Amino acid sequence: GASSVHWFRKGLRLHDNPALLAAVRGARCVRCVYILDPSVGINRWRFLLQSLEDLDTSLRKLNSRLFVVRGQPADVFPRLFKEWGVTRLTFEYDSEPFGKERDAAIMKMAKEAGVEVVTENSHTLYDLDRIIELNGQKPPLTYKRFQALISRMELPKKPAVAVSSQQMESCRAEIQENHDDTYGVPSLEELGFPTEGLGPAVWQGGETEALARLDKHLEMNANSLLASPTGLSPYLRFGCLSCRLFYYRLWDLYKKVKRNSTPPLSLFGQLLWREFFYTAATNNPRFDRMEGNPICIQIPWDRNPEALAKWAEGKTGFPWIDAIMTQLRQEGWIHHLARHAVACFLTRGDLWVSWESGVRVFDELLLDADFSVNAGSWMWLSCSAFFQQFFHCYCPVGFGRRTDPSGDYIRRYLPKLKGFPSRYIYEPWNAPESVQKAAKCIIGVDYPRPIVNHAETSRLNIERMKQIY
Ligand SMILES: COc1ccc(-n2nc3c(c2NC(=O)C2(c4ccc(Cl)cc4)CCCC2)CS(=O)(=O)C3)cc1
Repeated sequence: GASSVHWFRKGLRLHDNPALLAAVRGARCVRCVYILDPSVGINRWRFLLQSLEDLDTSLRKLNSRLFVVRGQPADVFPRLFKEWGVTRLTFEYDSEPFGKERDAAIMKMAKEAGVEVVTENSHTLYDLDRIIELNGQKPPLTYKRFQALISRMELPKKPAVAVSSQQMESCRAEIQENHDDTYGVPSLEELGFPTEGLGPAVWQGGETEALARLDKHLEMNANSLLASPTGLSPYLRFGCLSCRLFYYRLWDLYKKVKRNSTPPLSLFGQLLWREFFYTAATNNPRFDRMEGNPICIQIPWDRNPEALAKWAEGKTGFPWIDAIMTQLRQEGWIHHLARHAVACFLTRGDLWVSWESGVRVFDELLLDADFSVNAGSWMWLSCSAFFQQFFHCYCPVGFGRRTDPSGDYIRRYLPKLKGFPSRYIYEPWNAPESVQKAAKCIIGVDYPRPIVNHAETSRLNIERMKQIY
């Protein structure tokens, strides 16, 4: 039979893995491979490492192991083809422009080597290219048009069966005694990160964590802004959780809870915004840039290195903004409303810095942000693309006050401000000296003064946006 390699990139799971099913079918031998390539934050890397460890543990239960190989796929796969005598290579499709070109090169090489290639598109709900075909060979640039297209398309494919124990026993690969020395999942130190006092990850990686969270998930305040134990978005981004499994379990719950067996599209709204951005990005190599991006409004943003760095580090002097950016840096996830506040502050609201710089910082820190979804949300938020009708105004003080009147969210991530009363914690520069000394926090010494006058900068910025449009 076949000597198969399943290539993990996304789709870091055994459930709903049709590409892995294709590798297993009629195989004498199967080897699951992740290729580690020797800017990116520690939370992203730790999440990846934990997901790979989970896969290795899962494969141990099926009399197998994960093969983590270091190098570039273009160099690695020829050596592996010859060394393992591979006859079949399978992986989950990657719609993103860079991944498409990489994968096309691997497939052409595997054809020239005589190796069979199978790909499955189980990272998304739909065939993105089919959506583009039905829209006249262009991606839809509004969510309303995107929703009209998929409403007439056939439902997403149901989640595939996870591979059997008997299937994996039929093609167990020989594991050498030094497998961990050659193919082991590296540690954070081995990736170049010294671990100085790091506590348990707020977002533990892996398919097992993903499936446990899904079960609890199907069972606005300060608590709403905290990381939730039923949160699923990092697991969808890495593929620890199948989006089609989520889609249909969500549907099953709707039918059990409500009478109708016809749920509104908004119940899938998060999956559909995901899907919409993937559709728009797949044929646009410049999706995450302004210049040369055919869907992006050209806007003369300011270059402001100091303000950009202060925003990125949570040193703006607006506690709402700084607390969000602190949560993002420390944990790797922030609420969508917090993303609004922080993106609008950087771009059209206050700093007039390009959404491209926001994409870069979020790419480094945000666990659920990939090329398509990150850049898409930033162009959408900053009114650079997707036919944005009105400019949503978020005050870096009032929106925080409205979302968490208690101020405890600030107190959690900015402990230096813990002593400020709720009436001042979003604008501590307005606290009298006596209040600042009682809180043991002198504005301008212990915590910075606000770096902009929001009233004045927001007025100038909203007029520039009107003139541009
Ligand atoms: C600006 O930086 C970012 C803000 C959000 C994300 N992001 N990440 C995920 C998802 C989103 N985006 C959204 O859902 C929307 C959105 C856009 C902009 C903002 Cl500010 C807030 C929400 C798109 C339009 C309305 C909802 C959905 S997901 O599973 O597909 C995971 C990424 C980067």
